[PDB]
Amino acid sequence: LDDITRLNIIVGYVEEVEIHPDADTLYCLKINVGEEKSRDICSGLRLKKNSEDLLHKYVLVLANLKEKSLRGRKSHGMVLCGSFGEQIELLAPPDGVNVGERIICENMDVNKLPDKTLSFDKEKNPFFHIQPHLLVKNGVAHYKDAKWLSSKGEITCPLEQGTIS
Repeated sequence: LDDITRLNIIVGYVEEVEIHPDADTLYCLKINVGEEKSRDICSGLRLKKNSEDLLHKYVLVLANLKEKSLRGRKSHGMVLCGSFGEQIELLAPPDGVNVGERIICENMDVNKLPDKTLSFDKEKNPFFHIQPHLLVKNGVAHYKDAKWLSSKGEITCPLEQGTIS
């Protein structure tokens, strides 16, 4: 269960950020993740970030999550952020990375594929078993001492020693 190779973390670009109709805590993002049309994803960063701090930025999306329909609007995936105290920041791949590319760990096998779909039940879903081992360190993202590597470099975060969620 504890195994990052089952996770599909890929690069997305935010084309639109829209305030949610009923629940205002959520931002309804539209994120081109390399597929035929951009995914709809809902992120509760509205409390700490405003719409411009998200728009036209490259983010990291956990993509092999099951589809949900939160509060009337639909949401397919989630944007990975790093938190430290009452600050929260997007995980950022170096600029110039190709949309859709898979973020892999240092020294992990790229042939080892992620799950087609992660479990509806949280307990059996690895991510929640892995999340304690997801940390930020000196501005770099880590899983159990291993750095996240994109095609252009390590995944940066404008924080240090932060927790990843």
